[PDB]
Amino acid sequence: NSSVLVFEISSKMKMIEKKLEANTVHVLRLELDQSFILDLTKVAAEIVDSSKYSKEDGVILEVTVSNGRDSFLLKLPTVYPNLKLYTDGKLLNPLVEQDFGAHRKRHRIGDPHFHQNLIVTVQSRLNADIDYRLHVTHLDRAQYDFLKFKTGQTTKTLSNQKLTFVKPIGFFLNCSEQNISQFHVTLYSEDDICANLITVPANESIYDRSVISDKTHNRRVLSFTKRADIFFTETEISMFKSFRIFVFIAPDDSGCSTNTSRKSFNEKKKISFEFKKLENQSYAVPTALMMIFLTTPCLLFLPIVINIIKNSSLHGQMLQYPVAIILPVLMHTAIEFHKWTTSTMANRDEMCFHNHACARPLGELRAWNNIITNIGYTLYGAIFIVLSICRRGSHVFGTYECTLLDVTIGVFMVLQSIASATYHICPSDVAFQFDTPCIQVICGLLMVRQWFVRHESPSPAYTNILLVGVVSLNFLISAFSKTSYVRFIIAVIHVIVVGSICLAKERSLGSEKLKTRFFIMAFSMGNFAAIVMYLTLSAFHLNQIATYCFIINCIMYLMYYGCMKVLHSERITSKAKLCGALSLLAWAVAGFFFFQDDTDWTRSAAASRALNKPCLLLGFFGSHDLWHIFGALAGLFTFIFVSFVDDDLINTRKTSINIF
Amino acid sequence: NSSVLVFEISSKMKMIEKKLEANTVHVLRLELDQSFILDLTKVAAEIVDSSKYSKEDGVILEVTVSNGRDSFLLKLPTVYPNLKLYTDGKLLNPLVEQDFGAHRKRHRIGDPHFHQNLIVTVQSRLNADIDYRLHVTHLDRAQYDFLKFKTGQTTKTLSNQKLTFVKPIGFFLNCSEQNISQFHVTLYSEDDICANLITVPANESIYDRSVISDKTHNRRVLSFTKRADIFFTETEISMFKSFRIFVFIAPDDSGCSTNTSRKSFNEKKKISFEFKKLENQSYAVPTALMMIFLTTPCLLFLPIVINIIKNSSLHGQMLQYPVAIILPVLMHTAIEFHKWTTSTMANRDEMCFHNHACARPLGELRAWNNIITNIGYTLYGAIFIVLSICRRGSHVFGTYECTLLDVTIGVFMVLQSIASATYHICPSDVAFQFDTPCIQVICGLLMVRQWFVRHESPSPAYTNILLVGVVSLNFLISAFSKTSYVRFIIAVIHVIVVGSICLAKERSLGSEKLKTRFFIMAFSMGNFAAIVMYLTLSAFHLNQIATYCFIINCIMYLMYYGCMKVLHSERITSKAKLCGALSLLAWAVAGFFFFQDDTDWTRSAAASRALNKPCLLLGFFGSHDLWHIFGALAGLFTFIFVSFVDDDLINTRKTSINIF
RNA sequence: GGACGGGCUGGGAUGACAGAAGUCGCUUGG
RNA sequence: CCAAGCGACUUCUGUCAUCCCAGCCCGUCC
RNA sequence: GGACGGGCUGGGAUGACAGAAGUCGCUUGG
RNA sequence: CCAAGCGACUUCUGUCAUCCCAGCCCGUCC
Ligand SMILES: CCCCCCCC/C=C\CCCCCCCC(=O)O[C@@H](COC(=O)CCCCCCCCCCCCCCC)COP(=O)([O-])OCC[N+](C)(C)C
Ligand SMILES: CCCCCCCC/C=C\CCCCCCCC(=O)O[C@@H](COC(=O)CCCCCCCCCCCCCCC)COP(=O)([O-])OCC[N+](C)(C)C
Ligand SMILES: CC(C)CCC[C@@H](C)[C@H]1CC[C@H]2[C@@H]3CC=C4C[C@@H](O)CC[C@]4(C)[C@H]3CC[C@]12C
Ligand SMILES: CC(C)CCC[C@@H](C)[C@H]1CC[C@H]2[C@@H]3CC=C4C[C@@H](O)CC[C@]4(C)[C@H]3CC[C@]12C
Ligand SMILES: CC(C)CCC[C@@H](C)[C@H]1CC[C@H]2[C@@H]3CC=C4C[C@@H](O)CC[C@]4(C)[C@H]3CC[C@]12C
Ligand SMILES: CC(C)CCC[C@@H](C)[C@H]1CC[C@H]2[C@@H]3CC=C4C[C@@H](O)CC[C@]4(C)[C@H]3CC[C@]12C
Ligand SMILES: CC(C)CCC[C@@H](C)[C@H]1CC[C@H]2[C@@H]3CC=C4C[C@@H](O)CC[C@]4(C)[C@H]3CC[C@]12C
Ligand SMILES: CC(C)CCC[C@@H](C)[C@H]1CC[C@H]2[C@@H]3CC=C4C[C@@H](O)CC[C@]4(C)[C@H]3CC[C@]12C
Ligand SMILES: CC(C)CCC[C@@H](C)[C@H]1CC[C@H]2[C@@H]3CC=C4C[C@@H](O)CC[C@]4(C)[C@H]3CC[C@]12C
Ligand SMILES: CC(C)CCC[C@@H](C)[C@H]1CC[C@H]2[C@@H]3CC=C4C[C@@H](O)CC[C@]4(C)[C@H]3CC[C@]12C
Ligand SMILES: [Zn+2]
Ligand SMILES: [Zn+2]
Repeated sequence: NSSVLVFEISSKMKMIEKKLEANTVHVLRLELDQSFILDLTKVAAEIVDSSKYSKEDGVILEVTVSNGRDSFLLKLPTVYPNLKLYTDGKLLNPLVEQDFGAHRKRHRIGDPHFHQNLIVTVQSRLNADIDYRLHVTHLDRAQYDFLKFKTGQTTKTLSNQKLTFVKPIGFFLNCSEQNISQFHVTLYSEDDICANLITVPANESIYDRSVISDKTHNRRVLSFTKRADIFFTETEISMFKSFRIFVFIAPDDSGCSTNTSRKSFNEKKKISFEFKKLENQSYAVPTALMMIFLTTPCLLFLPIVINIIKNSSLHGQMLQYPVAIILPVLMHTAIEFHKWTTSTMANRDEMCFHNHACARPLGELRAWNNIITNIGYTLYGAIFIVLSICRRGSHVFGTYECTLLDVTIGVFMVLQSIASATYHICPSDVAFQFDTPCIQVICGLLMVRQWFVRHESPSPAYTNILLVGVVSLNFLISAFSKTSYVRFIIAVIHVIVVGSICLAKERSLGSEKLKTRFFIMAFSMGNFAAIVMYLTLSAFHLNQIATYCFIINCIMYLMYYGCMKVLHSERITSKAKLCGALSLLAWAVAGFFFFQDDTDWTRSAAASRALNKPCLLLGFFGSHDLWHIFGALAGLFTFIFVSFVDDDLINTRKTSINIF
Repeated sequence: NSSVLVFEISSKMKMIEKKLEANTVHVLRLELDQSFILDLTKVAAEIVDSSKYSKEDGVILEVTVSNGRDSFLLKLPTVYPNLKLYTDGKLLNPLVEQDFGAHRKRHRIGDPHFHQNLIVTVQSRLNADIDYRLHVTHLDRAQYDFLKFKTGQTTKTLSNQKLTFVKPIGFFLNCSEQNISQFHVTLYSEDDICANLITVPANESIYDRSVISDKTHNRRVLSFTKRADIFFTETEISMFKSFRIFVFIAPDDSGCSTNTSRKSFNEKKKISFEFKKLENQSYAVPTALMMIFLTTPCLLFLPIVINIIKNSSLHGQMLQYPVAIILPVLMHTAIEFHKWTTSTMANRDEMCFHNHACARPLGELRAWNNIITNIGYTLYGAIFIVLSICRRGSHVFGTYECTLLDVTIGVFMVLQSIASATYHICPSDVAFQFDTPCIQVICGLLMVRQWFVRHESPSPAYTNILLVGVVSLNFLISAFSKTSYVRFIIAVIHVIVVGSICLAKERSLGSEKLKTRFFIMAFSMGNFAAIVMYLTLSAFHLNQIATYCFIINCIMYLMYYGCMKVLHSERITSKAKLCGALSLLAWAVAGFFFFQDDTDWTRSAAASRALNKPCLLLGFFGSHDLWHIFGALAGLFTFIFVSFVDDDLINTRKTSINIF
């Protein structure tokens, strides 16, 4: 004997059953003629009677497959964290037309005939006979090499393709040949079977870590169940110019869920594909409409404060103004920008989670709408700062001025715009979320303003303590999000803070029946109702509780201040009533749009990727964009109301001003 | 013909030369008898006359190698960023004794004889004859499987092993068999050829990305030239219990340097190995000696301030004290801890850079000495805070009290301890270094104290502006470190700050000849000398310039204050003179030990790993640990001096106190 | 008579690593 | 017509590890 | 007479994908 | 003695792509 056995297999052979005698090697050869051009070939190996090898450790059977141009290795059994399968298969890069010689037309029978070989080798380390099974199946060039676009055709669609642990799928994309500068791919599935979407440059391998020391990350691995999205940017298309796309089913649903119990590692999944060619877009109409909508609100500032300004030691305040309050947002922005710029193109589709049903790209930014919709905060914060500085300028009549604290509120509105724009570059699970804590700070600052407005000029050191508390609460909620008692910690902290506020009110104002008793009663009832609401509903997500509580407390205290003004035989101007009504309406709308967020970092990446909320307006504005815009509007209206409410006391002597 | 040719090769054959005819496959078989147990086999393939294939793209020759237990693929030519080699080789996992049957003794000739096969397959997609070369070499079980320790033997050493792109090296480590709970490996090389150190669990592969979707990081890839260190912790040894270690030469020195011009991708490198078994250590003697040394300094506080305390609206100050100054350090610490805990064992040896010649481990911490040597800052900051609060307590005689600013100084000493301890968990190239900015803040706060001590009580809003400036400078230096004009930006900012300080002095004190003119002259000369020093020396590293400038300016201003006290016919107590002399000496020693840092993130990872500074004292304290300890001592002495210098004016009326 | 553990003793076939003798191929420049 | 690096086996000394095993003896359970 | 580009026309060998007919192996529970 | 999922080819309709090519003609450079 020779220990090496050579077998000639036909092209019609799809299933091969053979017995590997001890210490023997099987070589199987299939001749590939010209009909195998651009045919994606899959080879799978299975061990017959795997129960006889349960006491054996390591690889029991080795299979090598090669067609001359590409190759791979099959090692059985394959070990995954949950299970061990005695079957596995891989894909082979198809042969091209250049592999069969130069014209292939007019075979006048003159130069030699050239063929290609598919070679399969089977080996084992066991000193015993093993029965194995081989599956040799192909995908033709009608389904592989499917991405060919006609003139005027920018979208192609596939539908309902079976997929299994034994039947992977693959596509070839040639951007240079098809004149594609931007490409987007979407996958749709109605069942919840875990699968993987793989994208690689056409000159790279998905199986071989081609060099010992690579550390290059050009391979995309996106686990998905219902939806997956990949976006090829101009930079990536210029860098690589050609790509291969693969979809593989995962043997176990452990990277996609926690409990589905599918029961048989080989199931079928139906997937529909969407291939679209994109071009650079300047969203002129939606941006112009958004700016127009954000502009006419400011017609309330013009007739009063700007007209007053027209009719009309600083160094000891600049050096003592707290400038360290801007630091956390700036460090977070720097860290996020560094993480974004040092990441590769492939990693940006894996580490970031956008609502791709309402994401409009711009260059490398996946969701330009979620970034540009933050301009209202910047505009209103700049207006607040400039107005407060200009409106400065007396000490006997009227309510105490609040210039520095209004400047702080404007500064934090600008910081909110910056932080929310930074967050939407790449939303992920990080130590500091920083999507809406500046709104909490703004609400607290408004509460502080109305608290101290009738005793003195409010100071921005309350900003220091408030910011420390807000950042600590954000970090604590982020760190305990995976546990089951985070909401109880939130409730305990909430109760402590509310009790401290009520005690401070009781000490500052005194125990009069009408003023402090009803304040404490209403505040405690409202906060207890909120705590009951977010403890036993499961409809309130973790990232919304703090913002909702801060907004509710700010609104309640503002309403209390207005009621106290009315009850003390004072007059609220109809302009202030209009500003308050607009603030209430805007806050209600912003909260309604904020509730539709549905963000949860405790679930799997596939569960996150399965979000399918489409745009609401002009194919550009979603629920989150409207939340940004209406939150900015609500902040503006609240600022105008607090600036304008005490206008009836402008001539009243400071000694005769009621305190509450 | 059959297109498949089977060749029987002998064990003596080390070099095989053959011609691959067009559309033919070569199968080469070598029988492996029992003598091949634990023999590490290397197979390399070379294309003869590679100049004939310069117009061909993709893989020209495919080689598969397998011994039944392990396999790999060779695809030629291999493409690296700088060059294309038409030769490559890989390593094969050796066969074990279980692969040849059960006793192998007393062959009474009664059951079958079992052998193993080494199979090599050669294929090509070209329609032309190719000449190729095969190298089959082995490493015996005397060098592979070298890590076997006798009784009482904790260290083994290898020396001067040749290594090439064609002769990789490898070792097997069995922690369970050898009773190893902690393991450390060091590599020494005298030449600067780039190489790679690979560590993998014994059931994993270094070549195959075993599952489509892995994302597991258990493979260590450390590029090195002169030195490399890997540390196996108890957690890793428990998780995996067996490891394989490999060293490969890189074809191009592009991941190790920028300009060496070696000229021939195949050169030899001499490497010496060091294998040591470690046990958990409690460094009782060095820690006790350090604490004793840090304790007796505090005998200066006892006779005066504590004796005074023994002889002896707050809410309006707690709510206005700037608490946002603690935020940047706390967020940096949280981010670093999250990055540390979510990292795998293998990644911690790649992403972190310690001075391994002076790193003492404790659990998973690689350099426990660099962390525990920060306790002096914590102790002295707590002492400063407690002393300042207790010493409070009148308004007509003496210098204005500075309780809140001393509390701030103590708080920032504690923050410095926290930030420096956090930095030494994993020193890397990040957006915010945060190793010594709190020292800069402390120096600035001392300057502010001595600036405002004779006009009013210093306020901690100067802390806000100072911290914003320090953090901005740190980030700016970090972001422009790779350029060639960062020091010019530093010099421009330095000049601006010095000019602003001089102008503020001129405005505050007035243009008298003796006081302000010489102050401006000396300050400008000193800062210009410093700027000239760090602009044209290259001995001052980027991460030291800001700290050195802040320390120098603080010392200069303190000396100026003392000289002004002496010149104004005042008396400095001998105790204050002793405190000042000790502060100067401690600052000099701390600066001397700080200069020996030699940290530069602009160089390659191998250049960073080639640092070999050993411990100076007790095998535990290096230059950096002494820098920590003496910086804490210098801060303590400076604080005592500023607290005690104006003791001669305790009874002097505040109206008769000179201002300077 | 089973036994592989027992030192010892010597032989054997080697295998691979470090330090020392003359033969190929790939590189350039004049 | 020069000088390198690498590669292979003609063969010299430490070595480090394999097994084929040579014998009697101390030797306990068969 | 070279020419592969030219539609058309029909045949051929198919190959692979989606939707419809009865055959193996692996899973359990009673 | 039950019910699933998968796998293979007996064969039915859209299809999608390959080449073997069948002919004359419009046809320009040989
Ligand atoms: C570790 C984890 C984080 C922990 C913290 C987490 C929360 C961090 C948030 C906030 C922390 C800071 C809040 C204030 C602290 C108490 C101060 C106080 O009551 O006294 C002050 C009152 O001043 C006010 O009460 C002003 C309004 C406060 C707005 C902020 C609270 C928002 C409520 C959010 C709703 C619940 C939060 C949402 C929960 C999901 C001043 O006292 P005084 O005596 O009047 O002044 C003395 C001078 N005088 C007497 C002469 C006038
Ligand atoms: C964007 C990138 C970062 C940019 C910033 C980077 C640096 C950030 C660092 C620092 C920024 C902050 C420094 C102070 C700012 C000027 C204030 C001033 O002069 O006036 C104050 C003086 O008070 C002092 O001068 C106190 C001492 C200052 C200590 C800090 C400087 C350290 C020098 C570091 C050496 C160079 C740094 C190292 C370079 C490698 C007060 O003014 P006044 O008029 O007296 O008060 C009015 C009231 N009165 C008149 C009634 C009394
Ligand atoms: C200042 C107020 C109005 C908000 C700022 C809006 C302006 C400055 C923004 C909004 C939309 C933006 C544009 C959106 C799309 C394009 C097309 C592309 O070439 C990138 C830049 C460019 C040209 C942007 C330039 C800046 C832009 C015009
Ligand atoms: C502020 C109120 C009063 C007016 C509203 C401003 C609107 C109409 C303006 C302001 C800035 C403008 C943008 C400025 C520049 C660009 C880039 C150009 O390539 C396409 C149009 C586009 C994107 C404009 C769209 C319209 C735009 C958003
Ligand atoms: C959140 C902020 C902006 C809203 C402030 C709106 C102000 C103007 C509104 C909200 C609550 C209102 C009060 C609610 C209830 C009553 C009781 C009744 O006797 C009529 C007047 C009075 C006393 C209202 C006066 C106007 C009022 C104070
Ligand atoms: C003054 C604001 C900020 C505080 C209270 C916010 C109010 C307006 C918000 C917060 C909770 C919201 C509700 C939450 C749940 C539901 C059920 C579902 O059909 C969506 C809308 C609806 C009916 C929302 C309507 C608007 C809502 C009541
Ligand atoms: C408070 C002052 C004295 C500084 C604090 C020093 C003390 C608390 C530190 C310094 C050295 C430390 C020890 C160093 C080593 C060991 C051995 C091991 O089992 C881990 C914990 C343990 C036991 C540490 C416990 C804490 C420790 C004793
Ligand atoms: C503070 C001055 C006055 C005294 C110096 C304190 C020294 C001697 C003390 C303080 C805390 C002590 C440590 C406390 C606990 C442990 C853990 C134990 O498993 C080994 C000893 C060790 C590591 C001690 C070493 C000595 C130590 C560092
Ligand atoms: C950095 C801090 C802690 C050091 C302060 C040390 C003090 C005590 C020292 C440092 C510089 C010294 C001065 C340096 C020069 C002179 C000039 C001469 O006429 C003697 C006294 C006098 C005026 C010294 C007095 C003491 C002095 C002020
Ligand atoms: C008062 C302090 C903080 C400011 C000045 C620091 C002094 C003491 C430091 C900073 C620069 C240092 C010098 C820098 C360079 C050299 C050359 C070499 O042989 C090492 C030591 C030596 C000779 C150092 C001695 C100490 C040194 C002069
Ligand atoms: Zn947002
Ligand atoms: Zn340090």
